[PDB]
Amino acid sequence: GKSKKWKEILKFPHISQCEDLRRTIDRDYCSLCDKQPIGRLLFRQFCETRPGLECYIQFLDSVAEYEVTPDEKLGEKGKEIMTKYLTPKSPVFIAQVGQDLVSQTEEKLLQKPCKELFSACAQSVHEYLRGEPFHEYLDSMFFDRFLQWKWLERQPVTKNTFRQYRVLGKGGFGEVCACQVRATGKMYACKRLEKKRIKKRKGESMALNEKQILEKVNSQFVVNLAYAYETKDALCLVLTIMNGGDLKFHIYNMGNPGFEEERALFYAAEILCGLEDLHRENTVYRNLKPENILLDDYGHIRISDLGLAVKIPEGDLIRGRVGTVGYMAPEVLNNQRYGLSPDYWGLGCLIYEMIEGQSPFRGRKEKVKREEVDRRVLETEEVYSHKFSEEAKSICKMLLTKDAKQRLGCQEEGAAEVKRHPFFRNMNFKRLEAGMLDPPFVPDPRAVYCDHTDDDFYSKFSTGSVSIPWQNEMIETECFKELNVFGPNGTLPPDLNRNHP
Ligand SMILES: *[C@@](O)(C(=O)Nc1c(C)[nH]c(/C=C2\C(=O)Nc3ccc(C(=O)N[C@H](C)c4ccc(F)cc4)cc32)c1C)c1ccco1
Repeated sequence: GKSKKWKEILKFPHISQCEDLRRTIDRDYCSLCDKQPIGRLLFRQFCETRPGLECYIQFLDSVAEYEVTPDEKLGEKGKEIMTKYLTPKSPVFIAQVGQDLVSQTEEKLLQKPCKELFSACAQSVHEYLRGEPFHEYLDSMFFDRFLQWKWLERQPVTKNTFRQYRVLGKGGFGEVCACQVRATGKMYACKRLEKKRIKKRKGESMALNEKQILEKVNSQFVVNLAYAYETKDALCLVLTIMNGGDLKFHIYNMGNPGFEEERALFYAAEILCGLEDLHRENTVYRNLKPENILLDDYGHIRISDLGLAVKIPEGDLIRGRVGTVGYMAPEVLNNQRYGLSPDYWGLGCLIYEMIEGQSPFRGRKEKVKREEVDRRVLETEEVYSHKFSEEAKSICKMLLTKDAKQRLGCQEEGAAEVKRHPFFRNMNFKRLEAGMLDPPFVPDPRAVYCDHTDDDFYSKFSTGSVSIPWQNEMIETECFKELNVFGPNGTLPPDLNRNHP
């Protein structure tokens, strides 16, 4: 459902327009060839024009398949890669990986296999592409093409760039709608923050902090910010759309109430990965509760309401009694200086609630005052039933340790300590992070499961399109596949030839 004249909207600019971009973009290999989706594709396309370089791209592709390969099949795939890319007489043999490392990689296969067998070589390969090959791509027409894509990326976003549909959810500062990008057809969830209520509450720094944390996070298990633009009477945040409902609805309206342990494991595993991605930016969530975990069309989850998120300065703690009653960690209730520990408390609350069908400190059929709930969170130890395996009791007990100093995942090791807990003993995370594990529930598509002083503030909020999400949108909608064309027989097209604009 793209616009009638979308090819004119996303029409490449002439290379002569991107000179100011050429001189300002940092020439970082990892950014221009890996992180940025369109740059990564263009560089790979460049290597596919040089017989010498192509064999290296295929090798890395096979290593990625090796990491997610099942354990019983690790040995099988490990040999295919060796006798194809690493034998000296191959049509796809890679020479920049030292013959010393080729003999070292072979011995490890004579021993038992591990998912990180080719990590030594893979890094040796990237080191080669970091140099000469990367610097030729920079003086190639594929980097010029990349500059054109960046030029489109930086274009101004307005109300006309989108097409609003329905009011999905509602909240405090405003509402949440469903926007579509006219040129691409991609659907989003336009959260509308009324300018009026922000100016009065004076939550300028509160709305900006949410936008800044969302644009800086790049995770498969957290809502991603795609556009941040300004309209009259309201600001907007274009985020990932989630049509599968929230976890609260699935625990109580679709549940026993509750899930099987194995089903809760999948959701807990994906939530743990989301929190790990937030903690990489030293950002704490503090709002972990079932209604904030949303499901998508495929059945995977994402963390949604980042309105209470804060970026902790490294080496510094924060103070703040915030959150929802019954989902506040003891250090939060007591209003102490805490770090990221409130999130591991919340994870324990969710695993328990998913498995048991009720909060660990308030029964589903129980009516108690907010003060009694809080006393339990600070003084009473939770109990477990026969729905919990011993491993499940363990992780829940550790994550619900009232002393944040002894709570799981609150050490210097971080989320890694929680991933090796026996509760995830059968969870291959590498495959989960690769989206290769089928969710336990797939929602049906047709289903429904529910003043010049204020100008400086809008300047730093209405930043525009976010780089990585925008490029991914270009790829999913196949706009990149269609427009990324060149001259017949590997020759310069008109838009990339400075001779005849
Ligand atoms: C059903 O009506 C339904 O689930 N609608 C719905 C959809 C499709 N998406 C959402 C909500 C979010 C979403 O998809 N992504 C996202 C990210 C962040 C928030 C959030 O933080 N909301 C808070 C509560 C908020 C704060 C301030 C404010 F002004 C408004 C909201 C929410 C979402 C929803 C609700 C349905 C429709 C089709 C099938 O099922």
